[PDB]
Amino acid sequence: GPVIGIDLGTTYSCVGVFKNGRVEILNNELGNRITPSYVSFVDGERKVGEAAKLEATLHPTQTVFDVKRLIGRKFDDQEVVKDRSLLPYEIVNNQGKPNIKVQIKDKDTTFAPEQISAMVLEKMKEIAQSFLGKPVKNAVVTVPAYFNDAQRQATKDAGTIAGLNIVRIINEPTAAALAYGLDKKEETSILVYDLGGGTFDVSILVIDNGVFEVYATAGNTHLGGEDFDQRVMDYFIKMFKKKNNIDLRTDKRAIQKLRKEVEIAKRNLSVVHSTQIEIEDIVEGHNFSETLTRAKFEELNDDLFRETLEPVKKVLDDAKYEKSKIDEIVLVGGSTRIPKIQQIIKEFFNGKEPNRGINPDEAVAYGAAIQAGIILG
Ligand SMILES: C/C(=C\CNc1ncnc2c1ncn2[C@@H]1O[C@H](CO)[C@@H](O)[C@H]1O)CO
Repeated sequence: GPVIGIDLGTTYSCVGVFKNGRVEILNNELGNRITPSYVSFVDGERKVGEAAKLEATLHPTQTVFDVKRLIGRKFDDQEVVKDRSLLPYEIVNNQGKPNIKVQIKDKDTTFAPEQISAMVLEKMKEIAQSFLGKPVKNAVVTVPAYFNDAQRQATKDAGTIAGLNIVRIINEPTAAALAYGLDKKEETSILVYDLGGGTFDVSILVIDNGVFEVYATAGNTHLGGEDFDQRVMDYFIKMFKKKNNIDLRTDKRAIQKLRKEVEIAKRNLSVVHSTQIEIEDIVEGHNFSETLTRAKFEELNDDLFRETLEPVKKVLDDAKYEKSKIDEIVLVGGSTRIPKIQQIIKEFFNGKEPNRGINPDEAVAYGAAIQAGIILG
């Protein structure tokens, strides 16, 4: 039958299909090409995607997300210890492995990470089925280049639970390289700079006569666009307290409304120099009305932007490469749309321009759908 392509991201997923020589990245039921990797277990209903993410504000212990950080790992791994301290839903030790515990109609219910990832995959599968008007039983699914066999197998198991045979796992840098059509002839060294909503990954990908190999990987598992929004949140929470004697952190609903407008303002500031952040009655009887400039957006985040170069230096050192050896730079993730990020990368590479796309959050799924096409011939 069909083989679809799915980017199973830390913060979001994305599904493409390959049909009539075209890749189509598909809209979810809300009209969006990326779906938050969230599942909520509230009041006897299970929700997946944006409807689940919206439950996080009032039901933080029931709203599961970032399960990609746990999948195929051990409970005592230092990364999983840090993630348990950050994540609001209960994580329990099941015979050495992290499991997620929530309540369904008050009953304690414990899921493997792959069971929660399966729910995300099932939703992506259903989008493909509605679009193709036929069942889908097969997929290409992406993983991070640094995933080990246990992490890849757990991802395959998520597919099996979702009724998907994962015919091939490909790494996220290879998927991006396919999407951008990087010339497969001869030898090319590529720096894949992938700055998403929650995670930063850098890879040196070598393409040699059609063979893809990731020579080195490095990153920052807690650096992404959400952190840039939080720097802005922190600044306007201080300001609103100074002006109004209201600490917005005292009202969870106010924080949720602020985060949504700050994310919009941040995106506007990739295009314009100044934008208004407006929320009527952010609490009852008090409007939020602020201007944010690109300059202040950059000042609030400059240290985090510059931090992204530390993994770039590490992979060049791991690969024993000089900057000159990189032939092209491919940007992945919505956060690479920030002008200052591009300028910092361009400048580090002693002036060389980074290659980039137009829909960098869809490039991985697009390449997974190409891989699906390559496998069908
Ligand atoms: C219109 C245009 C640029 C404006 N867009 C963006 N500017 C900055 N960050 C962005 C943008 N798009 C997605 N992200 C983040 O990417 C992460 C992964 O979803 C999330 O943190 C998003 O906030 C120029 O084409």
